[PDB]
Formats: sequence, C-alpha cells, structure tokens
Amino acid sequence: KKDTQSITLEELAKIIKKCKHVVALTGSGTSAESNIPSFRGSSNSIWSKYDPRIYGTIWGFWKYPEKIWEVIRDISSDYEIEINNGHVALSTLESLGYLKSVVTQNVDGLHEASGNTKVISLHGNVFEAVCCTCNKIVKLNKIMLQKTSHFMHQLPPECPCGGIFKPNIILFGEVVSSDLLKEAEEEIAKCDLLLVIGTSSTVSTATNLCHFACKKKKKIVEINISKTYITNKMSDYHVCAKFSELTKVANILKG
Amino acid sequence: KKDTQSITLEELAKIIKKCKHVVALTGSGTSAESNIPSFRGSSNSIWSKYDPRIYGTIWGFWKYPEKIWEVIRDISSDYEIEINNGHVALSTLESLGYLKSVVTQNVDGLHEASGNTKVISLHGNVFEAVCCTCNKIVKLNKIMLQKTSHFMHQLPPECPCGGIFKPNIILFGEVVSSDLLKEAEEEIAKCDLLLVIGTSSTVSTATNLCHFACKKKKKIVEINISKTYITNKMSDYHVCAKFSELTKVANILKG
Amino acid sequence: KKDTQSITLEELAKIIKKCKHVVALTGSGTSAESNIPSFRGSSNSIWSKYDPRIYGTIWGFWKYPEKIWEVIRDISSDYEIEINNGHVALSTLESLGYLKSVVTQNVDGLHEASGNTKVISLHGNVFEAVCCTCNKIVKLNKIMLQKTSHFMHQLPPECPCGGIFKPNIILFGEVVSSDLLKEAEEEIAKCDLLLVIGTSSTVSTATNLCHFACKKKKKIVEINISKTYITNKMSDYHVCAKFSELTKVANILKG
Ligand SMILES: Nc1ncnc2c1ncn2[C@@H]1O[C@H](COP(=O)(O)O)[C@@H](O)[C@H]1O
Ligand SMILES: Nc1ncnc2c1ncn2[C@@H]1O[C@H](COP(=O)(O)O)[C@@H](O)[C@H]1O
Ligand SMILES: Nc1ncnc2c1ncn2[C@@H]1O[C@H](COP(=O)(O)O)[C@@H](O)[C@H]1O
Ligand SMILES: [Zn+2]
Ligand SMILES: [Zn+2]
Ligand SMILES: [Zn+2]
Repeated sequence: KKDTQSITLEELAKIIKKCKHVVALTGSGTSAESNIPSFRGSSNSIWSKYDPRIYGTIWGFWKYPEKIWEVIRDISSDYEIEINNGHVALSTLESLGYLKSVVTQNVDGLHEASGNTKVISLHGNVFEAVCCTCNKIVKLNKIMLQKTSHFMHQLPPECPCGGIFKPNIILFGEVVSSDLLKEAEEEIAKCDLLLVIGTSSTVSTATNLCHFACKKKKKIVEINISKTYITNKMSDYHVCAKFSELTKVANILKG
Repeated sequence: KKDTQSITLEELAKIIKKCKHVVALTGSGTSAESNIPSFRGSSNSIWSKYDPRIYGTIWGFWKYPEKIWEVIRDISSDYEIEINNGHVALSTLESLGYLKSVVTQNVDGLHEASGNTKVISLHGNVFEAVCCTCNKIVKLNKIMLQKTSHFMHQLPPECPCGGIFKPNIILFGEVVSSDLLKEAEEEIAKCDLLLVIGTSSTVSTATNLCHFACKKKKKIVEINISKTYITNKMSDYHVCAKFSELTKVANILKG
Repeated sequence: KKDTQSITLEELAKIIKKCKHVVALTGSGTSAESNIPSFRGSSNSIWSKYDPRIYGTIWGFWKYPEKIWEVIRDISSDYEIEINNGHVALSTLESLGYLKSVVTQNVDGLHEASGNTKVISLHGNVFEAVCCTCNKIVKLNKIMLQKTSHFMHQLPPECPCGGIFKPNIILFGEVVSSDLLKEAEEEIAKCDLLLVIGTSSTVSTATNLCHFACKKKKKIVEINISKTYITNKMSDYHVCAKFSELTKVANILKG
C-alpha cells in the first residue's frame, strides 16, 4: 500500500522530460480506440459474442481448432482496425529519444505498426502461426487474415506436412514462457520510468511486472480512464486520460 | 524426503513455548468445523452441489457472472457459519504473543473474525467485490451476502457505472498475484516455526510455501486429521488432531 | 535468438564423449515409438479419442472422477506399450557413466523401466494414486491398470476410508509443484550437457527448463524428428533423428 497522487497530462510531460529510459506497459486499453475488443469482462468485451470455454482455451483448441480462427478472422474482417493517436504519440516519444521499450499484452501488433522498435509481446501475436506437428512457423499479415483469403479458406489452416496451424497467441490454460517474461523484466530493471498504459484491470502478467518494478524501486505512472488494481498499491502517479490524449503530451515535448 | 515424527498436542505446546515468531498456514481444514465446504474432492466438498466448470472458472464467470454469486449467496444463507474453537485457540495464541501471522487460502475471513491481526489472504476474500469495467472496490459483509439483501437482489450485482461486480476471490484459471505471494514469503522468511493447519491436501500455493520454508530451513509442524502431501517430504512433525483441539494447546500455554 | 547448427548422430557422440555429467530432458517424443499417444495436437494425439475438457482437467475430475481412469485403463489395455531402442540407448549411456539424470514430462514410467536410476517426473506418474480425502498413497503397476483387474473393477477406485483415488499425474489446471521443479533445476545447474529429446513442441515446463539452462550457459543438444520452439532460440545444436536411432550413438561410445 502507498499514496498514488493524481497528476495532469502536462505534469506527466514534466516527469518524462527528466527521464532517459522510459518503458511502457500496455494492455487492451491501448487498442480500444482501434475497435479491438477486450478479452475480460469490461463491457466492450469480445466474450459478448463468443463462448470463452470453447473459443479461447487450449483444450478448446485441441478439440475444435477452427474456432479461434473464426474469432481472429471475424475481428480482422468486420472491424475498422487502425492506429490511433496514442500509438502515434508513443511512436513520436520513441523518436524524441525517451521511450525505449514497450511490453504489451495485446495480440494486434499495433505498437510495431505505430513505428515503435522494441515491442515485447507477452501474449504472443496474431501474425504468426505454428504447425502443431512439425513446428513450421508462418508469418501472416492483414491480407492473409481476411475472410476471403486463401489462408482462411479452409479452417483450421493446414501446414504442408498435413498438420494444423495454431495461432501464436497465449490461450486460457497456457502460461507465458519464462524467457519472454525475462526480456520484460530485463527491460524494466534498467528503466527510470514505467508507464502502465490502459491495463492492470486485474491480476495478470502485467500486475506482476508492476510488482517487480516496485521491488526494483522504479517510478510508476498509470495512464487510464479509471483507477485499477495497482492504484494505491504500486503506482506512484495516476493520469486519468484516454490513451489517445497522449498527443497532448507528445506535442509539448516536441517543442 | 525426510522423517516426519508424529507428536502430541502437548509436545507441540512445548515446541511453541520456546519460539518467538510463529506463522500459521491454513486451508479448508480450519473452516470445516464452521460448516464451510471444501473446494476439492474431499467428500465434504462443494462440488457435490455445483459444476466447477461453470460455477468456478474465470471463463465460466465471463459468460455467466451470476453463478458464482449464487454459490456465495447460498453458502452464506444456508449454513450456520460461525467461529470454532480452533479460531479462538489461534486468536489467543496471538494474544499470548507467539503467533505473528496467518497465511490463509480460505475465502471466509474467519481468522480475522477470530481476532487475529495479520491475515494474508492468498485466494482473496468473499467480502470484497470489484467492478469489471471501472474497478470500483466495494467492501461487503454477512448482511449484504444474505439472499434477501438489496445487494443480492439482482445478479450479478451491478456497479453504479453500469459494470458487473466480480467477487474478489481467486477462481480456476487465475494465478495468485506475485505481491501477495511475496507478503507470505516475507512472513515465513522471518518466522521460527510454521504451523501448516488443515491444508496441504494437494499441490497448491500452500505446498509451495512449505517448500520455500524448507529451503529456508524452518521448523514445520503439521496439524491435520490425516497425513498429507508434505508429510515425510517437508514437514518436521505431525500432530494428528482436528483444528478445534487446539484449545488443548492454548489452555496449557495460558497457564 | 542464436544460431542452432544441425549435426549428425556421430557428431553428437563426439560431443558426449568429452562430457562428464549429461542430463536428458524428455517429452512425448521419447514414448511415441512405444505407442503411447501424445497429449497436444500432434496428429498422433490422444485427443482424437477423448474430450480434454471433460477427461483431462481437475474440475473435470472433481465432477466426473471416473473418466481419467477410463483413459488410463484403455491405454494400458489396448496398446502394446513396451520399451524402445531409445530407452535402451539411454539406459546404456547411463551404464557407460555419461548420463546422470533424466527429467521427464512423460507419465508412463518407461525411462525407469529402461534401467535409468534418477528420473524426475515433472508431470507425475501413472503408477501412483492418492486418496482425495485421507491422502493414502497406493503404488500401482501394469497388472492393476488392466481392464480386468480388481483395482479397475469399480471406477473411480475407492480408498478404504471411503474416499476417491486420484491418479498422481498433473492435469489441466494444476501447476507443477515448486520442489519438483527445483530438483530439475538443481540437476541442470550441475550438468555439462543437456539433451532435449523428443519434446519442446510448445511453451511448457520443459521450455522453461531450457531457458534456465541458457541462463546457466549450458550446452544444449536437441534430438527430434523436427525443429521446435527452442530451435534457433535456446538450443546450440540439433540432431534430426528419431529417438530409437540413439542406439547408433550408444554403440559407438560402447566401443
Ligand atoms: N481508451 C482508453 N485509454 C486508456 N485506458 C483504457 C481505454 N479503454 C479502456 N481502458 C482501460 O484499459 C484497461 C484494460 O485492462 P485489461 O483488460 O486488464 O488489459 C482498463 O483498466 C480500462 O479502464
Ligand atoms: N477439522 C479439521 N481439522 C484439521 N484438518 C482438517 C479438518 N477437516 C479437514 N481437514 C484437513 O484439511 C485438509 C484440506 O486441504 P485443502 O482442501 O487442500 O485445503 C485435508 O488435508 C484434511 O485432512
Ligand atoms: N520418435 C520420435 N523421436 C524423436 N522425437 C519425436 C518422435 N515422435 C515425436 N517426436 C517429437 O516430440 C515432440 C513432442 O513434443 P511434446 O508433445 O510437446 O512433448 C515433437 O516436437 C515431435 O516432433
Ligand atoms: Zn507441419
Ligand atoms: Zn463500475
Ligand atoms: Zn482414504
């Protein structure tokens, strides 16, 4: 427990200006304004439409591997998924020489698409698939994820060997690999500021990385439309703002 | 592997008398005599009545959030849940200046109700709920958990923001947060005796905390109606007694 | 990321000849030639026949404890399960004084049956069961696992106390215990070579043990019919061979 003081976007800017190695921790909050639904119970959740028991678990995948591809296929095709100002904001913060890494739980690859250089994907990424028998990795893209694509024509997509392609994202019942977790630890260890942007709703890999940050005495700044699990627990400051309002911050540090 | 020697309640008393910083690790065994059912396959289990696949998992909650509230509501209302002698025993052991902390896996808050001061709740606690969209925390009590209460009138209970209240307890598919685990580690690290009371049936957070205790060369005493996973593995002594027979021990150290 | 160079069986032999403390990490790949099906989506998988949601999870066990015993009973009875050359190969490598431990994820106990001495069973073992109320451990064998055995006559098998026997293997929703994980760490820590044989298909306990191995700068050799998750990530060399082709290696080092 500790005191988390609310500050303003312009106050945050003043904090960042002094720092030299900023890391951003990002969850579904950073993608909401790109029309990507969340994956918990946040009202804007994907689980309105699909049963998580069947569509989101490894044992659900083992028995009905097509279903998670229906999910991915539908989202890619039916929603106007594009970069938002927050992503442009972050990208320019990296261009300005302050933001060094982004550890994300998002599977949409938007940070990278924004022009950030070092993106650690805790929950994997929807643009890789892996054959479940021969381990062939195939890198995908928007076009191959479309409902009319050849790749999507027969579900589940099949490897040349005859095996079944699994999307390279963490499902319910899978743990994040140790080495990926360490890459995230290693980046936080050497940071002088941590932005927890649009995440920490609930205990998760991200919460634990925030705890790690406290243990390492790192200044934490929370940017979120609401309070969260780490507020008055591990975060030092809180900025109540939507992700896209970060352009307010990028503009100031540009001048 | 090692030798776990069975001792008597009065032998245990002689051990405690010499110690200065006792920590108790407690599971469902400490609540059984308060008519709280267990949550495994121990015959007195809650899963006779409810399907764990639907009533006890986060993905089960995401799709049917009312169900776990039916569970909590029914238990609170239909069983005579009260403190037992074991809880009074522990409370007086803390009053006598020997017992410093209790790490529990129980979600019933009985230890606290007993008058213990430092209770670390590994699996959360049934007297807090959290809005799944705005993260508002609401502290509950017996009265609000009753089937006739306003809080329980519409399920799932709704936050003012319009969001859905989730009970603050660990479900199947959720991991215990790192910081909560550390608070438990930190307490064991500085203890000179560990009482594993009414738990360790199976590999669990509690088993791992016992392993941690061995690694830190701490004297472990098991109190349980039967042998368990840590017996002749990590525990140094075993007292075959029901939780409520601890008053035999408290009475002796009182004089 | 790093370079994994493919080598030959005879090249591997030349590597082993120089080492003094070899540890083998083994998964379902080592048992495939004994007709034991895998437990993922590898085409030869057990989940063709059974629903993992009901037959393979702890919550599935709590509600329908007979089902996993049907699984074990059917496999034991209907498949010609015997040691293969790879197991004989490993056993002789331990006889030749090179191979010191085997950390396995397999639940079939074949390594031990091969005549290896130190087998650490990450996912438990199908030849122990434990009463879910009194924790009585019963050691089983082939004969007791047969469909006509007394043990298998009434499912789930019942403990004398009246409780229900649970097979001593890790199910979906259970974590590997810390102390078992440490025994595996401790063995790798002091090894000078690690053979990842027939495993590492996907992120798992085994992958994490490979990561641990890198962190400890240990030479890793992969033996598998295909590439895997650790290839060009953590493994130093790769031998593309079936498990049973290890006799080629054992024969050379025998002379
Ligand atoms: N546009 C947004 N900007 C910032 N945070 C958001 C936005 N939309 C949702 N959130 C937050 O993102 C978090 C999502 O957490 P999680 O679903 O656990 O990754 C919640 O705490 C939301 O309050
Ligand atoms: N009245 C009691 N006193 C002490 N131990 C108990 C009592 N009732 C059940 N137990 C034990 O509590 C443990 C429950 O373990 P778990 O369900 O894993 O928390 C089992 O090992 C039981 O033998
Ligand atoms: N006969 C065999 N010899 C060696 N590796 C095998 C054999 N059969 C299957 N495999 C491999 O074993 C691994 C199984 O991984 P997992 O199912 O994750 O334990 C896969 O990478 C397969 O390519
Ligand atoms: Zn393939
Ligand atoms: Zn709310
Ligand atoms: Zn029994």
